[PDB]
Amino acid sequence: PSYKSSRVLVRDVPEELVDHYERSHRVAAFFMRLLLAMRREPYSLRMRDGTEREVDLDETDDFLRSAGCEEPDAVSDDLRSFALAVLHQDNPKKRAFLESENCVSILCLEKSASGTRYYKRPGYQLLLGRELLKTDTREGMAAALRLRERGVFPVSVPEHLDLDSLKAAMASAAERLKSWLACNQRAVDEKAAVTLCDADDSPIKVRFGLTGRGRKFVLSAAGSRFLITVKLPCGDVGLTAVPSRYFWNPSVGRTTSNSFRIEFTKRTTENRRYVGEVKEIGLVRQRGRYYFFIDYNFDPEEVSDETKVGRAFFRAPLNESRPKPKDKLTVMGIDLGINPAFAFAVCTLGECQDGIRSPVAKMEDVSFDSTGLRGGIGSQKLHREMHNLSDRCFYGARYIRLSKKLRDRGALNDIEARLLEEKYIPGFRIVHIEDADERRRTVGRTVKEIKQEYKRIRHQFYLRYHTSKRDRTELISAEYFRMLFLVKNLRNLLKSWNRYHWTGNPDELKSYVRYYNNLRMDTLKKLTCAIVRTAKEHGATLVAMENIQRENSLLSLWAPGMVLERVEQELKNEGILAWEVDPRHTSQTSCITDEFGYRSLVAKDTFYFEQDRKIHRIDADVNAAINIARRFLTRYRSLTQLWASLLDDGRYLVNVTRQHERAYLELQ
RNA sequence: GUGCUGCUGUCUCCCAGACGGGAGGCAGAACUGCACCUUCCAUCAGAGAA
DNA sequence: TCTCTGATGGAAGCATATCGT
DNA sequence: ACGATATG
Repeated sequence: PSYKSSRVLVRDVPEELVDHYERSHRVAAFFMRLLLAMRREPYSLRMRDGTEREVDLDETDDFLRSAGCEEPDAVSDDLRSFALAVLHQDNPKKRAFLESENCVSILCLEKSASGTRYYKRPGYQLLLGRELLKTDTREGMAAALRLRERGVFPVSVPEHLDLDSLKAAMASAAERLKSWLACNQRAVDEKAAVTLCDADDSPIKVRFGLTGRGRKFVLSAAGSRFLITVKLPCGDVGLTAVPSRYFWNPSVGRTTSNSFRIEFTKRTTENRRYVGEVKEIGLVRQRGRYYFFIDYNFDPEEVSDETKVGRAFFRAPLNESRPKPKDKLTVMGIDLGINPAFAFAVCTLGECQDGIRSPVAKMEDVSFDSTGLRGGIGSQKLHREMHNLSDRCFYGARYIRLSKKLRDRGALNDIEARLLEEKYIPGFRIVHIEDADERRRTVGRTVKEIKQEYKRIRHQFYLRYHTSKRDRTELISAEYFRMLFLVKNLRNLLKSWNRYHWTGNPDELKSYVRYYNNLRMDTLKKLTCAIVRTAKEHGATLVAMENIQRENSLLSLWAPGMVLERVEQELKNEGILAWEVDPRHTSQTSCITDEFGYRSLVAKDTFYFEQDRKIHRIDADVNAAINIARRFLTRYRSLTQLWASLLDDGRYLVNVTRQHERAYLELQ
């Protein structure tokens, strides 16, 4: 399934819900401990502080004694088998408990008929009642039945709770056990600590379901706010939620499949009404505030099978056979940078209208009609200011370490002395004084000036959204990455200056780190949204993206795979299929003649090539986008660089590793 | 609702101390702008910086 | 030596089937 | 037809 989540806030939570939350957490922790003890194996427990304790077998045995297991050793085998079955450690086919929570009825409640029912077994064929297929029962349930026959399986839970809530507690605790056990299983493969639930330290989602996993809830919508009604055993509690711009103007109607169909509005630029289905809700507490996690299923946009066959045809190497798309697909190719956010080129199969002609494998040529650059310079002055301040912070950190060395040592090395005067002093823009006492005073004055300039820059980067120039603000721009670099450099400089007096801090630059992470996440989301919007506006169904997996680069800001994966996921959710293309020599090869050209370094936005013995120039980013699209459509028909080695008599032997090289080589 | 995301006034804590920096609490003023699947866990590494 | 990511994992975000009234 | 478990 496909999930999307958000959170809503509830302000005046009654005492009954707080009691339910605390009791659910307590019984969940008890369930963690009980299952781990039934496993009968020592394990490491980590508390809030961080210290690790090795829980001995005696603690396990006495906890089982407290639960009701007077002789755990006598029933050690069956207890171990049941505990392993609950943790999904048996073979996935013919599982004792398809869902872990389903084990509560035979574990906690008295007078339970679980384990003696054959109604859902597939052997029940009607076209008898006495066909008792209890011989093929699972070991997990068979051990469970045996222990109840011993009269010791129904444990004394720390607090009385309804069967439905116990199911949610089992769900959370067993999912935590399954998450932990796999990590521990990997630990012994190399040749893992345990964290328990807490009300506020390590909270769990107290879940309310509509089919048995937790108490039922009735979610409605009034005005512009949700209304959650939890059916607690004590009574019905009605909760109102603070209105959210995520679920703006919501309308909800109960369906016939125990689900709520929510229709709302997410953004503000458009009035598009997203539709989702809610079947389970989650309650959490953080910073003394109670939140509800609305995790709703949604239907991704339908993708035509012809798009799939076209992607399969185009992604395959030339030395292969795949069916032709045979339809009028749309292929949009982009490259990712930081001075421009990205550049795109759009083409349609089977059309040529006064555009950059590109061959298509086993088809006619195509002309790129729409070519453009999205995201870049918003205001030149602001970008220049961020660049200057980032360089100033960089050279300030260098100068501060050099000054700290100079004050104590009293002398400088030949390399450092030349480096300081030639590079660091002009970069930090601070006059140099020999007296070390007030040298730190001048340094502090310069740092204060830097902080004031940074505050002014940030205030401008905030006022971009709150002036009459609100409409001219682009969706994304190069100022995001520059501001991220400036934040990193300023954090670095402040961290160096704060320890100038050295010849820790539990909190240090937490505001700066939080701002850096939030700005990074927002920049990623805005870039993904801009790419998706550009792809959708042109009607493109195939997207060829430069594979950036192979300073002033995106790699210094994000993981190489993270951006790519996010874009793939969003494009697929919007019913667009995307492929990553090898970006080698894309920025250095002309898209007109497929020849090496000149990429200017004084102005990195201009690419020079030769056509008909007359030097032409073009934009170096649309050139890369068109090269990516041409490479995708031609199925790597032409290579630029060949890896080879010399054996003898000046005759180089071509090295063949990738399949693309093999296909091209046999075509010549 | 979480962020982009700040300003003014005032107060508290911390690190140098007399040039300064960091972390927070309330009260106001301007703003109707853009985007948003998230929760929890364990191991191993990259960074930087004393 | 210490913090903070960051990698790369792991677990999650319900549905049908009867009897009994 | 809806509640109470119980199991794919």
